[PDB]
Amino acid sequence: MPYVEIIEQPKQRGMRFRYKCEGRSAGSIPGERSTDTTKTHPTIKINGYTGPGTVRISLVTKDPPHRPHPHELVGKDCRDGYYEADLCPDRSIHSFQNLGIQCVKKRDLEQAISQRIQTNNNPFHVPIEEQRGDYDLNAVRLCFQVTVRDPAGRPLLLTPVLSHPIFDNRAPNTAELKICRVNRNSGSCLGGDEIFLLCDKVQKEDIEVYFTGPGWEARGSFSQADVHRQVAIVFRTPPYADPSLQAPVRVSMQLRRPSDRELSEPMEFQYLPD
Amino acid sequence: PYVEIIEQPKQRGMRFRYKCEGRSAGSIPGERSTDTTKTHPTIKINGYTGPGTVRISLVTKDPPHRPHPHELVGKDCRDGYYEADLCPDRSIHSFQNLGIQCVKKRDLEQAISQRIQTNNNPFHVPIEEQRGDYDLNAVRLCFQVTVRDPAGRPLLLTPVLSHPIFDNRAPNTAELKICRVNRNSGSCLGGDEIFLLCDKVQKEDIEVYFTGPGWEARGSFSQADVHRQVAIVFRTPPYADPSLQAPVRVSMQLRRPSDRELSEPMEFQYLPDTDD
DNA sequence: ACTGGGCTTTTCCAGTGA
DNA sequence: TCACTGGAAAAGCCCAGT
Repeated sequence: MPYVEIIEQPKQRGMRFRYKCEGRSAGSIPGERSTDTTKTHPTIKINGYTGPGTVRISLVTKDPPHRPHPHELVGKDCRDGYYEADLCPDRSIHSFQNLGIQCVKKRDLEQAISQRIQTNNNPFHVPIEEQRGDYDLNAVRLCFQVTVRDPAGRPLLLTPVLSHPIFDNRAPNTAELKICRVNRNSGSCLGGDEIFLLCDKVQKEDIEVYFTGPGWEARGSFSQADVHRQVAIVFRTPPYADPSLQAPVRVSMQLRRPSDRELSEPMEFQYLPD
Repeated sequence: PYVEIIEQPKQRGMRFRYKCEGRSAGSIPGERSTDTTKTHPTIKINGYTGPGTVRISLVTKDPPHRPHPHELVGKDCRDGYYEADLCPDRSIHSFQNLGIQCVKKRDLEQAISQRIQTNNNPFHVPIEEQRGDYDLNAVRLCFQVTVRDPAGRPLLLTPVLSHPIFDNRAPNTAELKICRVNRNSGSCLGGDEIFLLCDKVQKEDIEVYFTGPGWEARGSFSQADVHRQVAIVFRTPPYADPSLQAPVRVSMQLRRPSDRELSEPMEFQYLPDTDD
């Protein structure tokens, strides 16, 4: 058979899943190369075939076995929690720009899973015995199921392909880490400089400030009481890899979730002598 | 006779509990209750001393004082109101287990219907004036005292209303509090940037208020400088004297402009400035 | 057993501004 | 004109401690 390739994966972090109460459509999963000058979207290329067909996109769990996910895909040409539309006969590349993730409430879990089985939404045909186990409601994968045609018009189900995982920004343990503001970004190599850091919502047991620089790994000092309402950290800076120096040296300041080694975008911190 | 509230309830700082949270309803304390001496909402009946009954219900904060969708819960409470006998020997009566159980928005109509169905409307507001927007974060207590006349007949005295009782989860009405500040001194010329961590505020209804002898000045910040309602980044105002010879102590505090409410003050020291 | 406070889960809303 | 977007508010949950 021909095959399906993901030319632009979905963006992993930053987007929050939206409940059904917040509207009909849930925005659009952005392409991972989406600038802001540019607005890219998840795209697939169909190799070895060009012509009519069908493309279905559904949500499966992040980890194998990739059971159907309780959450729903909503937006253009979405029904029963999955996307399904005619493949464009003229084009071999296909953009999906209206895919929103609608999260199911925890008290509607077993019913949502029932609808997956009822609608034959099971791209990897996992037995129902294993649709019993726990679901990570903060992470999904896109599953592209493309049906093409043989030379006589016989449906040809191409192998389903899984995207990178998409994480819910609603959950602070899966959200994007962002440093919004600091009272200063310079200090002495002796350390002890008090820093007030403003950040996106974090969890005080699963957070730390990560100073790095070639071959040196330091860590801001604070306690869980020094995290104010999940969105601010008051910590003391660590010493530089040299209580000496003379030169103004620049290093990296990052938030870190130890549970998954996830880093915020780096902020620059300038260690100064004396 | 007439009814007189001689200790109002405590306004701010007590949390309404949903029926889903178990009960956990609590007890409204007196307006001047302390940890050294606990006080409770207390009324005084003037012109009568004898047998009688009292009903306490919830009414809206604003006129018309319709019955509130919330419920009073606790001992001797039923159908959202309190009712029991008064003391037949004195004219001063306290109530010690009054708790406010809040109804959710989707259960609003069911609650108002129960108020009507139970004849819980002390000001007999017509059902026309009874579908407005309700403030689910503010209630008033309504005391309805029934008294005997010299004949022996129930005499319902006019209902008296308490001051508003607020949910502390509403930020427009909660107590203002400074938790952490990165700087308690700065140049008398102003302009020092300061990070302030506070309890939840509203970025459109908050100020940083510097006070002194006939002196008031405000920190400079925009709404974008308020981070998730719990952090303010502002720059200091200049002091009244741009040529200080010695540090001067002023008080710094949060302030809510819409209701003139202020947080606890905090010591800030303006310093002499050298050369800019 | 019964409250006091933080957080999570779910819902609501205002404006923005290409 | 409008899904969308991000901030905020409301509803529910959970733990600790007495």
